[PDB]
Amino acid sequence: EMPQIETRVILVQEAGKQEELIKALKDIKVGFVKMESVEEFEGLDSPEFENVFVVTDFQDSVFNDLYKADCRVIGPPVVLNCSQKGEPLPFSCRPLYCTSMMNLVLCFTGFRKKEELVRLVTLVHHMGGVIRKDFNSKVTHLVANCTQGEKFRVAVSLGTPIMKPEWIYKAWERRNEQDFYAAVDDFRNEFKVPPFQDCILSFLGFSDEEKTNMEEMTEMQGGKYLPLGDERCTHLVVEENIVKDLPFEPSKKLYVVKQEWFWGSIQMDARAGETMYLYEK
Repeated sequence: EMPQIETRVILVQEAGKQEELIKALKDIKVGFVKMESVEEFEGLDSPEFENVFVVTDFQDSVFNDLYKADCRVIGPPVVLNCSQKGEPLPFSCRPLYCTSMMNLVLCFTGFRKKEELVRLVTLVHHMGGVIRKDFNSKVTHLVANCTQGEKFRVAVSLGTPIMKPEWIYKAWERRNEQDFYAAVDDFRNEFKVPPFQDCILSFLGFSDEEKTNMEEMTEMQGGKYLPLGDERCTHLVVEENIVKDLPFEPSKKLYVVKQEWFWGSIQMDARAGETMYLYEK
């Protein structure tokens, strides 16, 4: 314990009414008080306690209120969960609604709009994950991301989960779910980046059955495919064998891979490092 004083929960507005809650505070020997108005705030400064305010929903008005006062805020879920798992109040620099994303470490690549980033960044925080400027080992459960990228490239080579922004929002929706944690395999799965995102493909040296099976798969691994030779292709795959050589010519930034890169990427469940399959001879 670093604050040298007994902790006390304030139940803010309609939180006061929520029942299972009180029973939980009582359940974990923590004293509460209630508060309906932001004027009542003044008389809550008490030498006897450090105050933790429970808010029912960020953001009621009262939320950006308490924030502005720099005080310690939390969501109902954080509490019940302490009574359920027989815990003590957790601490963090920031408001904490629940605990879905305790204690992952996230990282972002390919975001061009500030507003949205922040929104994500807040949500994680509430949940409450942390973020890292720089991609390293400590990065948990997560690169939140849009497909081309230098840390994406890395994250691939490490086998650390790459996630769609939707992961977060769809996780924040389950904020009031009891034993819900957002790194669980299945939920992670629904929301990872599909091996072929922002990918458009074409095939060479293949059976109209083999091929038309691949096409089927590509659209299914989140990719899109196009009739050969289009300029809007990202990569193009070959039978490195059967093709002793080639019919068309590419653009600089189009890819010319070997058969394996395709299944590699799928057995991997993540886009794969192209440099390794680049075509020669």
